[PDB]
Amino acid sequence: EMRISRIILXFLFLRKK
Repeated sequence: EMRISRIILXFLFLRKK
């Protein structure tokens, strides 16, 4: 598990939203 392959989502939609 990585949060640098999820923050990378966790900053994606996290951007979008």
